[PDB]
Amino acid sequence: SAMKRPRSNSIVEETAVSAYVQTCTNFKSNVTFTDISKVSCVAYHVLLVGALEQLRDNSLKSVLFYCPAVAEALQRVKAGSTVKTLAEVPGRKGYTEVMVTALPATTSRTNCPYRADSMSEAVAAACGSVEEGEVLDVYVCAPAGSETAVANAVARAAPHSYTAKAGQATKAYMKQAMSLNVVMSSRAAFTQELVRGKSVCVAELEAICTSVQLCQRLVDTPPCMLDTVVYAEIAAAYAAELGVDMTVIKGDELREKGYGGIYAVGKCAQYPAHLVTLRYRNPNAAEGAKNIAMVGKGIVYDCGGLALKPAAHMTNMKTDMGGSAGVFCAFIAVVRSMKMQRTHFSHIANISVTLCLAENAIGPHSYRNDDVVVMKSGKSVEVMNTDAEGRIVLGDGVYYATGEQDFVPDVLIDMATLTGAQGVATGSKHAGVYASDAEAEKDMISAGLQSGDLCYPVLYCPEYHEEVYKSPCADMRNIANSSSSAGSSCGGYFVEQHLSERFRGPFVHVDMAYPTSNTAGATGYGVTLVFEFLRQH
Amino acid sequence: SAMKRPRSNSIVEETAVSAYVQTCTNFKSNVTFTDISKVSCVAYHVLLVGALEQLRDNSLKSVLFYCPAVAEALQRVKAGSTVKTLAEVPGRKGYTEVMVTALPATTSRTNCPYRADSMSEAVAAACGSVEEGEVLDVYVCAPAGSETAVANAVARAAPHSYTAKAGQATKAYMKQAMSLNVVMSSRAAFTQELVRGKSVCVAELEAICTSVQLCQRLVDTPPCMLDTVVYAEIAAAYAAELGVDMTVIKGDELREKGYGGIYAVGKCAQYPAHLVTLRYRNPNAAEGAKNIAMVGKGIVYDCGGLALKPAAHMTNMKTDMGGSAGVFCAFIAVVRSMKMQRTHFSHIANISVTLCLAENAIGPHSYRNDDVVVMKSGKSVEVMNTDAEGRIVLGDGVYYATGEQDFVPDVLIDMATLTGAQGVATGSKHAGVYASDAEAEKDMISAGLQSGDLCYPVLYCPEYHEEVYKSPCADMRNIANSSSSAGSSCGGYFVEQHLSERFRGPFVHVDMAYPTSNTAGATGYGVTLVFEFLRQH
Amino acid sequence: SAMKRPRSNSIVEETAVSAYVQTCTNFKSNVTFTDISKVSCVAYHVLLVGALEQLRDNSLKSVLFYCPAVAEALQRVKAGSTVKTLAEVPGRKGYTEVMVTALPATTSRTNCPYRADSMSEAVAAACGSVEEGEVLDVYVCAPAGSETAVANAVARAAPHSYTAKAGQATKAYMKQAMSLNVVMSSRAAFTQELVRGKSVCVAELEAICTSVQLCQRLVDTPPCMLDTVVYAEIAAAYAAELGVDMTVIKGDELREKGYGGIYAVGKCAQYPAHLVTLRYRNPNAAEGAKNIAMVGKGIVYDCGGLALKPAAHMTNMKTDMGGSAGVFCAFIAVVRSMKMQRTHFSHIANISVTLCLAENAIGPHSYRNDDVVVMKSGKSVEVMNTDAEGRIVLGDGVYYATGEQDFVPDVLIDMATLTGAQGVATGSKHAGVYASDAEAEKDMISAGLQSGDLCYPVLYCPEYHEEVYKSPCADMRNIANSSSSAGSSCGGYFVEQHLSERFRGPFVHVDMAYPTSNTAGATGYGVTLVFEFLRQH
Ligand SMILES: CCCCC[C@H](CC(=O)NO)C(=O)N[C@H](C(=O)N1CCC[C@H]1CO)C(C)C
Ligand SMILES: CCCCC[C@H](CC(=O)NO)C(=O)N[C@H](C(=O)N1CCC[C@H]1CO)C(C)C
Ligand SMILES: CCCCC[C@H](CC(=O)NO)C(=O)N[C@H](C(=O)N1CCC[C@H]1CO)C(C)C
Ligand SMILES: [Mn+2]
Ligand SMILES: [Mn+2]
Ligand SMILES: [Mn+2]
Ligand SMILES: [Mn+2]
Ligand SMILES: [Mn+2]
Ligand SMILES: [Mn+2]
Repeated sequence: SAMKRPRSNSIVEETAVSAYVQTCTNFKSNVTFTDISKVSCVAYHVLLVGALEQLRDNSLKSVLFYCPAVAEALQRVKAGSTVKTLAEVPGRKGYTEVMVTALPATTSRTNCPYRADSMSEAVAAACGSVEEGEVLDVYVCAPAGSETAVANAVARAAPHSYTAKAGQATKAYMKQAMSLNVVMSSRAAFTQELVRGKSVCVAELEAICTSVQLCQRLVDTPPCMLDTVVYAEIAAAYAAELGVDMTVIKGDELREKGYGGIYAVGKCAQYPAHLVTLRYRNPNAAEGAKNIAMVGKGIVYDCGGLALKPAAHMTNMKTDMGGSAGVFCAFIAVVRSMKMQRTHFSHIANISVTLCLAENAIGPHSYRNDDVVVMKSGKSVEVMNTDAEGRIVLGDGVYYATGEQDFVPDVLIDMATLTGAQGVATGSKHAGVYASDAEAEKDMISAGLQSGDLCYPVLYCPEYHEEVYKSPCADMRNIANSSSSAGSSCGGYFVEQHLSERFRGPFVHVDMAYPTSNTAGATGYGVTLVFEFLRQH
Repeated sequence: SAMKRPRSNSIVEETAVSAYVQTCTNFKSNVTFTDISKVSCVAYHVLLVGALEQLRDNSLKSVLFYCPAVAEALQRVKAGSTVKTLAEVPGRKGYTEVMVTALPATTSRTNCPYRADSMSEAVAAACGSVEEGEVLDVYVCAPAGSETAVANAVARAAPHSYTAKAGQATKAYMKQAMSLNVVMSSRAAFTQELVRGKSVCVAELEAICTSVQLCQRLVDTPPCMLDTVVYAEIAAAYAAELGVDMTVIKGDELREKGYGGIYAVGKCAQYPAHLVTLRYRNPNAAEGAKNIAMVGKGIVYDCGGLALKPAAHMTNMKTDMGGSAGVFCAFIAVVRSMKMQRTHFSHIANISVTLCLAENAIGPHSYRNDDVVVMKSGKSVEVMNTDAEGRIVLGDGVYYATGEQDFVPDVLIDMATLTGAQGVATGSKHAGVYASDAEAEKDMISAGLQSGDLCYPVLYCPEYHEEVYKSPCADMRNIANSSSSAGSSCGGYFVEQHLSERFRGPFVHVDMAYPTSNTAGATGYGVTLVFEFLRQH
Repeated sequence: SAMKRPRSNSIVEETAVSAYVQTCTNFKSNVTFTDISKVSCVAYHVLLVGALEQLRDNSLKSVLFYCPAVAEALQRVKAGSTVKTLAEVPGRKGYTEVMVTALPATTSRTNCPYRADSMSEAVAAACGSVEEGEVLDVYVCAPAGSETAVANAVARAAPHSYTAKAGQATKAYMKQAMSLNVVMSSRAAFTQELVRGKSVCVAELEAICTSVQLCQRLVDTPPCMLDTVVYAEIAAAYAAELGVDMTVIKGDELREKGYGGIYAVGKCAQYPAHLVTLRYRNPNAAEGAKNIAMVGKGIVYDCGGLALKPAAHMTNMKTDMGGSAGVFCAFIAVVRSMKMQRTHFSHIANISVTLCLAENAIGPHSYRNDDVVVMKSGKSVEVMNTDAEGRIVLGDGVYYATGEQDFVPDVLIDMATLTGAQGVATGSKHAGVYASDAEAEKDMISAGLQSGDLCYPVLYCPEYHEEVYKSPCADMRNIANSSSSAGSSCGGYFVEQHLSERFRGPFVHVDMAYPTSNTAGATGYGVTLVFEFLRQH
C-alpha cells in the first residue's frame, strides 16, 4: 500500500499517508438523528434552537429536558440571542448543560428561510464545552422540508475532523471525540411523508452528513498530505467501494493525449496532474432520465505560479481544491442514495464527476506569463497571469466531460474556488453562479435556498466577456485586459469556451471561493447544493 | 446674474460661468429624426447600420443613396464588421461618404436585443469625418419598439458638447458643429402606432436626446466650472422653465435643520453643500397614479477626503455627479413628455428629484476617519473611510425624499456612481441594482434592456450586510469591516437604512460607477433607463 | 456658555457641546464597592472571578448567592475557563444570572500577579447581558494589595459611556445604564489595614474608577466633538472644581512667546493649539516632599499632516490624545486623594500636569516635510516627517514644565501614544518606558505590575540616538535617518532634548500607543499607572 504508491522517497511519510487515506476512505460523520417521538434519554449537553414563535410554544413542554430553569431560559431568550444554564433534568442524573438559541426574526429573499446559517453558528458554540466521548443533543424547531438544510447546518458546524493538536498526527490527523444527536420537531425523515411531493429519509441525511464532513476533511487537510497522488488514491477507493467506472489521465498521459491546459498548470509541481473521472450508470433510471456531468477545480495548492501570490493571499490555498471536493463528495452521497432505494434519483441516467487535479507550483518548469497553450478543445490560450490557473485546468475538465465520455451530458455543473472577484460580487456566504440558461440559474439559486449552500447569479454576457479576452496571437488570453470587467463571470466564460460543440444543454458555473471556508476552516459547501439541485427534477 | 451668484471673487471667472450656465439651460441635442417615407435629400455623410439579415434585404434598394458602390459594400460587410466608401449618389451632387455597419450576430439574455452598444460604436466612428456645419444621416434598420434605444444610442454617440480645444473656452466650452439625422426603418414614432400597446412620438425622442446629451455635458464639465453653486443655479432655471416646485437646503441650513450626513461631507469644500429637490404634480394624473421620488449622488468632485485617493483613481471624479445628472435629466424629459400630451405619463401623480450636492474635499474642516455623524434619519454613523461619501450624502437625500416632502413616495429610485466593487461585480456597461422588491428588480432590468442603459441585479441580503457594518459606538459604520463583502450591495444597504419609516414601497438602488463613462467621456447613462422604467406602468 | 465659547458658527452644534462638556465635568464612574462582610442582597447578575485555588475554597460557601447550581459551576470551571448558569438564590426572588470565571494558572515576571487582564476580560463578558438600570455584582477573590488593580480592571471593563447608538446623541453621547458593585474577598479598603505599610481607602478606589472612566470617555470621543477648545474648557472646569492654578497658552500666544514646535504642529487645524497646565501645591506636604511634573500628548486627531496617513492607519487617531488624558485624569485622582486625608500624598509638594493640545491637520497652513522650527528650548528642528508630531509638541511641553513654572520638578513623567515601533517592541498591552534613571525605570515597571497598566523598558542610549537624528542645517531632525533604529526610544530621546538645563532629576517617557485602546475602544491606560507610581514613595 505504502510501497504501491508512487509518492515520496520515505517509509515514515508513506506509512502516515496510508493511515490518512484510511481515515478518508472509511469516513463517517459523527451526526445521528433520533425520532423526536422516541427520545428516552437526554445527553450530557443539549442545544435547543428555533424561531422564537416555535420555541415559546407549549408543544415544547414535552421535550424530556423540560424543567423550570429551562422554562426560564425560554422567557429570557430574545430573537437572535442565546441563554445558557445548567439544570437538573429527568432523562439524566446530575446536571445537564442546556443552551437555548433563537434564530433571527427577519430573513430576506436571497437567504435560506430555515436560517441554516444561524443554526450552524448556534451548533458550533454549543460543541465547545462537549468533552471527549460525550454527546450533544441538538433540538431543532424547523418545519418539514428543512431536513437537508438541517443535516447540512449541523454536520458542517461540528468540530472539524482534521487536526494535529496534542499528538493527533500519531492518530492520522483524525479526531471525532464527540458526537451530535439531531432531534428535529418534524418527523418527515422517519415517516417518509411527502413534502412538495418529495421524500427524504434518515439514511440519506446520514449520507449528506458524511459527505459534507468528508468534504471539510479533504479541504482542511494541507497539501503536504493531500496532494494529487493521495487525492487520487482516495478517489480510487471510493470508486471500488461504490462499484463505479473510473477514468484517470495522469502526468505525461495528459500532454500525450492533448490536455495541454491542465498539463501546463501542474507540470512544475512535485506530484503530477490528474484528470480523474468517476461515473455511474443508474440501473433504475426511468424513461425520462437526464445525464449529468460535474466538474471541479482540484488545485491542491495555489502558490500563484510565477505570478506568485503574496504571503497573506497565499495562506488558505489549501482550500483551492474546494470546488473539487464539493462535487466529489456530492457524487458519493447521490450514488449512495441511488443504492438505497429504486426510486431515489430515478430521473438521472448517468452521473459523472471529473476532478481537475494539480498543484500550481513555482519553479523552472513553470508555465509562464506569455506561454501559449493548446487546450484539449483545440482553442489556443495566451497565459497572461499564471495565477488564473483554475480557468485553465477546468477548461480541459469540461471538454473531457462533454466530449470524451461515452455519453453526452444534458447538464454540466462546474464548481470552483475560482476568483476573489466573487467575494466582491456576492459576499462570503453566497457563491456566484454563471449560467447559460435562465431556468438552470433559477434552479441552482433555489437549491441553494433549500440546501443552505447559498448562491447568487452573476452577469452572463459572453459578447462583453469575449471582448476583454482578445489576444494578438492566440484564440484568447486567460485573464481580462481590463480591471473591473465582471471578474467572476469572466472566469466562467473562459471555461464555457472549452465545452465540446456536441454538448447542447445548460452550463452552470458555481464560483465558491469565499463560501468554501470561514474562521474555523472548511465549510463543506457544494455537497448539499448539488444534492438538492439534482433531487429537484 | 454674474453679480447675483455667491461664487468666486472674480468678474472674469463669473462672466464665463454665466455663459456656461446658458449653454446648459438652453441646451438642445443635435439629433433630428426624419420619416423614412419622406427622405428627399441625402447628407454629405451617411451611415447604414443594422442586423445583417435586414441590411441584405431588397427593401433597402429604395433608400435614396442606393447605388452600385453601396450595393458592393453590402456584399462585403460581414456580421460585426464595417465597410466604407465614397459614392456618386442621387440626392446629392459630388461624392458622398457612406459607411455600412452590421450589428453583431449573437446577443445574450442580459443585453439589449436591438444592440444599442454596437449602434453607438458605429455612430461614433462615422462622426469622426463630419466637417463643421455638416450633417450625418444615420440609417438604422431596427424594428418597432426600438425607438428609445436608438434615440439614446445615437444621442450618446455624438461628438461631445463640452470641449476647450482650439479656443472653445471663449464660446462657453460648447461645441455643436455637426448634426445627426436619424432615419429609422420603422415608422412608429411618426404613426403613433402602438407597440406592446404603448406609443412614443418624435417630440419625446428629441426630449430624450436633449436630456441624454445635457447629461453628458454636466458630467463631462470639470468642477472648476460645474461646482455645487453652478449646478444649483442650473437646476433653478430648469425649475422656472418647467414651472415646478423647488426646495433647496444649502450650507449651514443643512446642519441647522439636522442633515448631518451631507453637511459633514461637503463642509470642507470651497463651495457648499445643497440638497436640491424639484417636483411636479401631474395635472392629468389618472385615478391609479403612483408617486415617484428619485435621488442621485451629486458629488461634483471626489478627492477621497482625508482617505485621499491616489492620482490614478482620482482622475475622472469629475463624473462622480453622474447618478445625479442621470435622474435630473430624466426628470426633465419625463416632465417635458407630460407637458406634451394628456395621457403620456398618466399613471404618475407626483414626481420628485433630489440632488445630493457636495464636493468631497480634503483639508482642516474635513470630516475624519473616526468622526461620528448624525444623519437626518436619526441614525448615527461612524465614518471609517471618508472616501465612502456617496452613501452618506444619499442617506440624507433619501430621508428628505421619503420623510420631508408633502407626499409619500410609492417608489424610490436611488442612482449613484457609488463603488468600484460595482465594476468587479457587473462590468463596465451594466449598472448594479440593489433592490428591496423582486418585481421592481425585474422591472429595472427590463427597462435597461429596452433602453440600452444596461443593468444587472446584485445581492440583496440586509441580514448579511447588517453584520459587516457593526460599530462599537454608533448605529453603523460607513464601510464594511471585511474585504469581499459584496461591496455594491453594502453601498445600497447603507442608503436603505435612512429611508423614513413612513415609506413602504420598493427601494431601487442603481450603482452606475463604470457605465457612466467610457474612453470618450460621459455616456449619459441613467436618463433613458428611468424614462423606460417609469413609462412601463 | 454656548455663546462664551470661541468654537463653531452654529447654535445647535454649540448647544450640544455644552451638554457634552457637562457629562465630562460632572462625570462619575458607575462602580461601587461593598464590604464583603455586609452583603445583604444579591444583584440581578453576579460574576465570581478568582484563582482556581481561591474559588474552590470552603470560605466561598458563605457568599449569599451560594446554592447547588453555583456549587456545580465551581466543580466545572477549570483554570482559564468560564461557567455560566441561572439559579434560584436567596438574597433575590426569581432567577439570578451567575457567571464563574477562573483566572489563568500561570503568570510571568512582566505581568501583573493579580491578573487584572483576565479580570477585565471576565467583567466585560458579564456586562453584556445586564439590562438597563440593573446591577452586576462582581465577586473578586484577590489578596490584600490588589485593590487598585481591581478598581482599574473593573472600571475599564464596564460598557463605555461614550455612545451615539439608538439616539444617545440627544442625551450628550452619555450612557451609564447599568452599574457594577465590587465585592472583594479582602477587606483592606474598609479596614484601612496596611499593606507593605501603605493604606488605600474606598473613596480613593472611587476616585480611580471615576478617573479611569473619564479617561475612556475623553479618548473615545471623536474630534468633531472633543477638539482642543472643548478639551480646554473641560480642563478649566476641573481646575475651578479642584481649586488649582491653571496656565493656558493658546494659538498666537504660543508663537509670540516662542513655543514654535507646538504652534507649528497645530497651526493648520480648524481649532487652535494650547498648552494647558494645571498645578497644585499640597498644603499638607511633609518635609521631604518632592515635586512632580507630568506631560501628555494631546493630539486630538492625527491625520498625519502632509505625510498623510493611509485610511487604515488613520482610523483610531481619535485616541492620539491618550497620553494626555491618562496624566490629566491621574492628576484629578491624585489631587482628589490629597483633599481626602492629610497624609495621603504627603511626600508630594507640587504636582503639575501639562496638556500639549493640537490637531495635526493637513492643508495650506501645514508645517511641511522640510520646514525648520525653533522650539521653546532654543533647539532648532528639521521636520522630515510631519506625522512625527508627538515628539514636537511634547518637546515644547516638557520645556514649559521644566523651565517656565515657578518650581523646578524633581521628576518628569512624559506620556504619549507616540509610535507604532512601540507595538513592535513591547506588544499591545505593555507601554514602552524610556527612562534616564535606572531606578525610575524599575519603579515605573513596578507601578505597572501593581496597577495592571503594564510597562516594559526600552533601550536608553542617547549616544546612539543622537547619531540617527543629525541634520545638515538644524540641531536635529524629528525622525531617524535609518529604519530599525529603536523607534520608541528615538521618540523619547527627541523629547528628552527639550528639557530645560535647570531640571536635573529623572525623565520617564511612557509610550502607550497600543495599550491605550483595544477592540472595545479606550482602556483608560495611564491613570492607574501614575497613581501607583506616585503613591509608592
Ligand atoms: C488577476 C489575478 C487572477 C484572478 C484570480 C485570483 C484568484 C486565484 O488565484 N484563483 O486561482 C484573484 O482573484 N486574486 C485576487 C486578486 O484580484 N488579485 C491578486 C493580486 C492583486 C489582485 C489583482 O486582481 C486576490 C487579491 C484575492
Ligand atoms: C473602501 C473604499 C471606499 C469604497 C468606495 C470607493 C469608490 C468611491 O470613492 N466612491 O465615492 C471605491 O470602491 N474605491 C475603489 C477601492 O476599492 N479602493 C480604494 C483604494 C483601494 C481600494 C479599497 O477597497 C477604487 C480602487 C476604485
Ligand atoms: C516614520 C513615521 C513616523 C513615526 C511615528 C508614527 C506614529 C505616529 O503617527 N505618531 O504621531 C508611526 O510609527 N507610524 C507607523 C509607521 O511606522 N509607518 C507609517 C507609514 C509606514 C511606516 C513608516 O515607519 C504606522 C504604520 C503605525
Ligand atoms: Mn486558484
Ligand atoms: Mn490562482
Ligand atoms: Mn464618490
Ligand atoms: Mn468616494
Ligand atoms: Mn500621533
Ligand atoms: Mn503622527
